[PDB]
Amino acid sequence: EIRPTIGQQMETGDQRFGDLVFRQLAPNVWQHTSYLDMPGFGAVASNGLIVRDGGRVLVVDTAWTDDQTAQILNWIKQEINLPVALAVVTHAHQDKMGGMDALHAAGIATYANALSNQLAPQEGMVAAQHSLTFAANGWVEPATAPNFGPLKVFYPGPGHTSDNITVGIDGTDIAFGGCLIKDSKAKSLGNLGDADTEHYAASARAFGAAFPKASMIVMSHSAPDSRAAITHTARMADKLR
Ligand SMILES: CC1(C)S[C@H]([C@H](NC(=O)Cc2ccccc2)C(=O)O)N[C@H]1C(=O)O
Ligand SMILES: [Zn+2]
Ligand SMILES: [Zn+2]
Ligand SMILES: [Zn+2]
Repeated sequence: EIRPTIGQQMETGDQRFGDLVFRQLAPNVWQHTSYLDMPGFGAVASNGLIVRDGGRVLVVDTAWTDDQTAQILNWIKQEINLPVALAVVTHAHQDKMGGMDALHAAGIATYANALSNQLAPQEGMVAAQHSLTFAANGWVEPATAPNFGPLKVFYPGPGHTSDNITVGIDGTDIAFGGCLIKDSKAKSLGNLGDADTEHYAASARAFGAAFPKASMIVMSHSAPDSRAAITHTARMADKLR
């Protein structure tokens, strides 16, 4: 049983598969959790999503590594047995994009913010194969996100990084904030090394406004939370300015 130093612990409802944990959030939505062991520090959990859309599956975020990300694909094969149509990855850092090669080896079409693809090589990442671009109010340009089914991608503005994006799951009350959003009881906004401290608070709030009826907010390093994750993230970010 894996007990990370950072990230949510295992609760009732969690399934351990290999080195990963999966938790069903809705009839058609699961959270994938992978763990990177830091020397002298212990394991850091990171979360993404798996969405069933009819006879195909959509993924949001890799795991930390190629091998972990292959384990995700293995779980999907075992538990859902449908093909993965595409994956969207939510910015160019290892917890979100560390397993690109595994998606590509599997023949899965990958999508990221054009800016994440531009940043990837500087961040020791592989770029996605397709670039998303965004309107002045943050909504993805729909021609750049073809056949995304329920995934509604929204760029909230610079915050955790300049390239961070978010994803609402249409047809559910779930929205995913990735590393931008921390949980309602967080004491820190996490790693601010690449952050835009001036705009973070507005971006967090913009994510909230983009998906104003999402009641379950999923994020990278805690259990799904209420909308208090958004408001509390914004209040912590207010103090940065
Ligand atoms: C504090 C974090 C959980 S660290 C992670 C990310 N760092 C990495 O992917 C590199 C890495 C490699 C090996 C071990 C740890 C980290 C980043 O810099 O934003 N996201 C942060 C966050 O969500 O606040
Ligand atoms: Zn990051
Ligand atoms: Zn993170
Ligand atoms: Zn960086």
